[PDB]
Amino acid sequence: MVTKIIWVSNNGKPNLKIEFVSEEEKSNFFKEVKKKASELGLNFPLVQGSGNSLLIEASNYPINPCGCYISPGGKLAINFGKVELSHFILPKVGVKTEHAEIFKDHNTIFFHKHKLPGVNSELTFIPTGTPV
Ligand SMILES: Nc1ncnc2c1ncn2[C@@H]1O[C@@H]2COP(=O)(O)O[C@H]2[C@H]1O
Repeated sequence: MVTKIIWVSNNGKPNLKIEFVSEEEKSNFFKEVKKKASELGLNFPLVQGSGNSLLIEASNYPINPCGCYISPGGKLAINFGKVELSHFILPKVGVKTEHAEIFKDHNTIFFHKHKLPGVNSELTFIPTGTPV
């Protein structure tokens, strides 16, 4: 699974750092998402972070709408270019209504301030049904 995501800042630009339980899940996620993106004719800025992490870089609007931006309310927002890439990525990340504003035919999600308030804020996913 995706174990954790982070709002980071890099060269004064918002990123989403995505962490994976392992290097193999990271690599596969990288190849699958990139492929789905290019099939949809999108250049989605997902790049290598580390052994077990990737980054979604900032959007370059209006030229390249794909990537992270700060919305006028100060939320981290991620434009996925097309509704189909959103549909593809979100479940694999585990991102849901409790995490973000996600809209029917929209291509952009908005993280709740009470969930990711600012730079270096973290959301950790822990597997459901696990001993507690
Ligand atoms: N900096 C940006 N990066 C990516 N998309 C943006 C940016 N600014 C505006 N948009 C898009 O324009 C849309 C206008 O409506 P929304 O605020 O719902 O969502 C917005 C994003 O999809």
